[PDB]
Amino acid sequence: NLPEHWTDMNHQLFCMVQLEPGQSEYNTIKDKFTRTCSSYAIEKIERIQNAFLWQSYQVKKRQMDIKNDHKNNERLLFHGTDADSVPYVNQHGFNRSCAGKNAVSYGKGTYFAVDASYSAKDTYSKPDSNGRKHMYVVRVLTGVFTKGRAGLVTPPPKNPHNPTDLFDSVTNNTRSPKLFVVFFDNQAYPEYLITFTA
Amino acid sequence: NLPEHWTDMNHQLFCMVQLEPGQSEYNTIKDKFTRTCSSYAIEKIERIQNAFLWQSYQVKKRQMDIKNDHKNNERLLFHGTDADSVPYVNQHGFNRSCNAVSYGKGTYFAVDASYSAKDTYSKPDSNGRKHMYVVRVLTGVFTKGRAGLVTPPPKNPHNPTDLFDSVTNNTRSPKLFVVFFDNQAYPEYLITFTA
Ligand SMILES: COc1cccc2sc3nncn3c12
Repeated sequence: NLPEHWTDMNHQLFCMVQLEPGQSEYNTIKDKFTRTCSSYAIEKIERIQNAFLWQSYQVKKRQMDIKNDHKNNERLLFHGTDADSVPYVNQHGFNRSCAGKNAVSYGKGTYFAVDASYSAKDTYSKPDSNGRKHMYVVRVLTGVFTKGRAGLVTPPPKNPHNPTDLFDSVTNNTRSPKLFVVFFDNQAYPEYLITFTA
Repeated sequence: NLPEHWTDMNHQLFCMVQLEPGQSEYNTIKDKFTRTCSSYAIEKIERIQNAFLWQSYQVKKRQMDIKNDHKNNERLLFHGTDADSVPYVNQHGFNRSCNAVSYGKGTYFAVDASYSAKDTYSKPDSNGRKHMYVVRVLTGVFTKGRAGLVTPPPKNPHNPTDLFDSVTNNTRSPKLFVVFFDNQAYPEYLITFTA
């Protein structure tokens, strides 16, 4: 069930794997980051191998793939974090109950950015005592989405006369999405941790 | 991998199945309720057949069975719901983001049906009908809760990310459990009843 490219974790359930510059895997993430964060410098990129988070995420993805009509349900997005949160996210993923209020709120959930520049703001990727900033690269089940609203604690219904049939996520703008908000556990898999500095 | 006791769903993924009174399954669930709620009249008991919620719950159960290195992680508990919330719970299960919550900001489950039978939880609808779930809950290894928790405490603060599975009001004689994650609770039956 675990991806074949992962390092052997010899019965362990969790490993952070340091990537090598020059490998396609490192270079693709560096390029995705530098597209909007060219003024910052990457210290390192770690692949997050969390068996339990992966299993629960892949179950949710299979369900969304069944429910939705041949939709690309998954986007690769960014999430800036403070150093104090990194151990919890690595082990347990993204908990909406711990999320800050966003400067522009489209609901009470976990926020993910299309552009690394957004997540690179000190408000999200707070510099630690050594000047290191931390950003996850995250597989997010955006599914079918609509423009969010500050009051939401779950995604809104697609149809007001069927209140239980929900959008998968919300966004700031359906025409030009720059952020997505998810409201359920195991809808986002933290795949890489970028450590970076000015 | 849907349970044998489920009945065929004609290739659908969600069904509420009304149980036949006086058959073994109805009798078992009725007895669990009447242990503390024998003064309440049961209108019906429905089996909740939600393939997606069951899948996600069974994955969490398998994980908790590995993590705890032992397999007594599940309890059968009660939860009272207002009528307006029953369709959401049937389809999406319990949501901590949706009464006093003095043991933490999670989903609450009662050991005794009598606790969930309070009108503050199982709010009577226009017709006096009250609604209570019988819930499979992954209580796992638990500790005493306290106000304002957003996750269970660590089992050892040397390792702040290795958490208890749930919290309770009283570890020696628990009457309520709180879980803080989606898919730690599977709503298995819905009881419709009157005072
Ligand atoms: C203390 O118990 C609850 C606190 C908050 C909500 C509920 S819904 C329910 N059903 N049985 C008990 N509860 C509770």
